[PDB]
Amino acid sequence: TASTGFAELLKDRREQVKMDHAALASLLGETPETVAAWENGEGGELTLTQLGRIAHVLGTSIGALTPPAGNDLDDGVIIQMPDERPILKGVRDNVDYYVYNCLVRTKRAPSLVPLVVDVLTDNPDDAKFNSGHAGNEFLFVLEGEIHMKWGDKENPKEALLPTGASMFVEEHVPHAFTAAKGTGSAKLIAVNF
Amino acid sequence: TASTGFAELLKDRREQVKMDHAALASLLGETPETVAAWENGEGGELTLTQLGRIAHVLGTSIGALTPPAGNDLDDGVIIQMPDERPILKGVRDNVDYYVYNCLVRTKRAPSLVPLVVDVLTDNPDDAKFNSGHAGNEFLFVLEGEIHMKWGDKENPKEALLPTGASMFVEEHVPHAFTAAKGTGSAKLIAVNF
Amino acid sequence: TASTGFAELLKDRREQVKMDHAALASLLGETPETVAAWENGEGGELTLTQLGRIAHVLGTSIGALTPPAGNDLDDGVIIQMPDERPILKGVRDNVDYYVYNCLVRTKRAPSLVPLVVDVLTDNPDDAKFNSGHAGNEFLFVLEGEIHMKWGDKENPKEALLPTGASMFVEEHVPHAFTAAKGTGSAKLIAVNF
Amino acid sequence: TASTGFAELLKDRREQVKMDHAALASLLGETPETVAAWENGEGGELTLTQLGRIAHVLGTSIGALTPPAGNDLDDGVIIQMPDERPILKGVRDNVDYYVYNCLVRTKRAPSLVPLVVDVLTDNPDDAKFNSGHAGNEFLFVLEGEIHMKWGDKENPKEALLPTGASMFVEEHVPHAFTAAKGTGSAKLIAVNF
Ligand SMILES: CC[C@@H](O)P(=O)(O)O
Ligand SMILES: CC[C@@H](O)P(=O)(O)O
Ligand SMILES: CC[C@@H](O)P(=O)(O)O
Ligand SMILES: CC[C@@H](O)P(=O)(O)O
Ligand SMILES: [Fe+2]
Ligand SMILES: [Fe+2]
Ligand SMILES: [Fe+2]
Ligand SMILES: [Fe+2]
Repeated sequence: TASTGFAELLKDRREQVKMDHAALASLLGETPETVAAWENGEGGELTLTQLGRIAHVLGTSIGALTPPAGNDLDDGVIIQMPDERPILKGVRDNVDYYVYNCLVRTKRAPSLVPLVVDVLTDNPDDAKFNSGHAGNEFLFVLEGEIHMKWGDKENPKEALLPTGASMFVEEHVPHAFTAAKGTGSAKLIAVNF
Repeated sequence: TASTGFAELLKDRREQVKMDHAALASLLGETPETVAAWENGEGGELTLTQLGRIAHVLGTSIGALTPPAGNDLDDGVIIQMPDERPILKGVRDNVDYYVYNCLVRTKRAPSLVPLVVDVLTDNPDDAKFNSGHAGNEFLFVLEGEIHMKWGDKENPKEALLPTGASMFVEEHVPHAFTAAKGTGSAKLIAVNF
Repeated sequence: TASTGFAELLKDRREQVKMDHAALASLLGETPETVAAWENGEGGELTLTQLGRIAHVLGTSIGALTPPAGNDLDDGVIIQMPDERPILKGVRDNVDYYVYNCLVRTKRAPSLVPLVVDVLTDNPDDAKFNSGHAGNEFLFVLEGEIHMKWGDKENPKEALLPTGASMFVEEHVPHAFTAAKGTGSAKLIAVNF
Repeated sequence: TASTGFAELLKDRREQVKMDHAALASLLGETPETVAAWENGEGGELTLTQLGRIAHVLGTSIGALTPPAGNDLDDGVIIQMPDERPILKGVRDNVDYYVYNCLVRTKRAPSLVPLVVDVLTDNPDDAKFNSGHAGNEFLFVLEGEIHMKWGDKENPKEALLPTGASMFVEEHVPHAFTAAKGTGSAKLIAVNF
């Protein structure tokens, strides 16, 4: 819980920089009771800006004071059935470019975002890039032929990938996909980790 | 600024898990406008518990959604004059055990907590342990003789350290210090990193 | 190159601990020239055990002294065509349990090991566990029905997963797969990251 | 031990990328026995360049295949008496600029390099910079007055620090020290972490 994780972590950091309730309360313009209450799980209503200050006087970040994502696994694993996948339709330049079928995710590995992607367009000339993004990405061509584009949107490198091909795109590298010219559509599994 | 860092990071995570304002608003029981406002630096008054939920539906931590500690350096460095050091008097079992003179700290390395410590007691038999702590610690005997105790409080290892000696205590390892028997007091520099 | 990375990193560490060619040569029982030669890319023939000692006197690891995996990407990406996938047949208890079709890998993310796995057996009762392993694993059922087993081999949790289902198994968690009882075989994509 | 750590780690990586002795031996131009021997602690005489290749075919680094620095602590701590400190005399432009008295170091925190530094010169005009370096640095003025210079060697920022002052210099930031003009010499404790 936000409150408890904060309550425990706040007390940790405070002690770490050798401050008592009194000393910390003083730098924040609060009373010793207030601080003590926080360390007792009563910080729940603290605003983001307020958390910002507490973190500041303690010369650290809000992150260092809040608990980890939390656990959502069942004895080590988490499962997702095909019919419970969130479906988000991606739009680029008012066109239906992609369709994101979101696969299993877990708070134990927040950076893991697996997807089954429906590549809707089939005109390489109309390919639309993203500005690259954080985290690496593993790709597997699930169906059809994928026409891949990466690098500089103005003068990019290309590759026509057949069903079963696998790629890796490093973080920050810009990319774009479309079905092979005229083939209608294609599908690929995209795994961000 | 808490609000802006959050505003930027929220939009990052939302997009990362392929959600639009609508989709996210729905899982949270909020309106699309609200979410949009947040991504626009208006999340300042969000409570800790509320931040807890947003982090939860986005399968991540509050930390991943809040900005880093921030920068407080002057072209790479930060300086502290001897007369501006915070002074906290540590008490163990109602006795004045230590006196913490806090040295320079920086939000760029929150785990760095340097101290000039006044070891007040000089009776090894009355040594008082801490339950060990996170982070390693480098020590340098600034003055007098330090009588060091570490490990198991019931049956610990010991060492009489002269002025100029240097030690390293791994994280979680319990320790205690006092001036060499009868010598009155001693001083050591303690650096937690 | 091993030699150059080592040559550059050795000089870094040596300076870091304030040692000159003379000082380092002395602790190792070598001549100043020898050390200088190493820092000049001539360490190529140094044995593992010898590297072990150099690392030791420099109070660090061989890893800290050798260069990173290296880059093997083409402007950010690496591609693998379906016909160039390595094929390793996994055997457990003298039976053909799995068939590993290895997908694209990259020295820029060594922990990334994607696979198309052929689940050969279809008798849950004959399921064979692994002792769990380092790194998390994302799974997607490519075909048929997969009968999953994880946790304690003696009394494990189970799940019958249909085509299109996706799972996540945390690191160190033991697991086993087989095709749904009697269905012959199944295929799943396994991504270790 | 280099050999054993390598023997264990090699087997780990090999299995991780689904290769048997045969498969790995083949990519390296070795026999299955050879590889098996390595995994059995007999890799001791492998040269750096050879380790370089093994790492390469296994799409990773030598570091990932060699063991960590190792442990050198005595129940959590390591101690150094003042008379056993290594003494290195630093020279910049053929002048005796510094004198490094090396304090306790540990393979459990290789980046920790604490020093008692004798600042020999006392002419700010003759201050000599370093090109900055990896890792942050905590400083404490042990004696006299230190004249500090950091940033751009051509047009740097300055500070006259009295005994007891403490500073922090971020990694890569260039710096230089000398005793306050005419005061002869000064001493400071420098802790790289
Ligand atoms: C397959 C498309 C994904 O990689 P994107 O979210 O557009 O970067
Ligand atoms: C010198 C005293 C420190 O080691 P402490 O914060 O009491 O563990
Ligand atoms: C699908 C089987 C893999 O997860 P394994 O290499 O046996 O752990
Ligand atoms: C006190 C001198 C150190 O900061 P250096 O190793 O010369 O950068
Ligand atoms: Fe992407
Ligand atoms: Fe301590
Ligand atoms: Fe596995
Ligand atoms: Fe330095």
